[PDB]
Amino acid sequence: IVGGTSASAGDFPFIVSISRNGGPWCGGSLLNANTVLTAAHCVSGYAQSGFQIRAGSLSRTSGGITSSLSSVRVHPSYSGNNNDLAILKLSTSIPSGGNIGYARLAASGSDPVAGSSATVAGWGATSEGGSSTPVNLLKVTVPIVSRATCRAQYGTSAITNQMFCAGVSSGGKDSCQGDSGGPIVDSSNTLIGAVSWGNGCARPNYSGVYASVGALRSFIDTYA
Repeated sequence: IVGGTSASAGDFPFIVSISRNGGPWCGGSLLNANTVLTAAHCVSGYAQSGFQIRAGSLSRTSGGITSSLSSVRVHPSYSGNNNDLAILKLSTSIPSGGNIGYARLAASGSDPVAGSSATVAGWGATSEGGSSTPVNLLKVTVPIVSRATCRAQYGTSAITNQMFCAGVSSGGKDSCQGDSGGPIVDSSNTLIGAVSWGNGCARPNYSGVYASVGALRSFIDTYA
């Protein structure tokens, strides 16, 4: 997260950190005791044994409850940047309570409205290009950017109806490498997306692009 602030205990109770080969990799959202939602690009094409999830901690290295993966399912139309969600099943179930909870999902057919406030969180780099990643969770609030404006930035075909955008036109606030797969919520604290892609991080005139839960909700419900 670029331009963020420290998360407090009990913020994002459903967030998980996802390590790969023992090192930082991405974020995700705990949907229920044995299921995590993340970005497809975080898991597609990699050995599932490399991954570990941690829930219930501000730290990505220590604390909370961990699990390995039992299975990985990517959206059946996932390709590159499009339809960038995956369902992970956990080898060890994680109960709610304390600083762990489960996400509430945006409805099928919903689409975040331009200009509304969203909050994104993760353990990714704090500088575009940074050499170390924070141990403790960061968060930042950014407005939704209309799909039309985002298409003017990236190209018409590049932004699909299963993506939405968020950021500030002058830059300075965004998700960044290592935040992929982690949550973006709306002003009701409903999970409306996962960190997906963008041109750099926090650049002027290049919004962050998020996989839309509302658009992909049928897939989520099938497998959650």
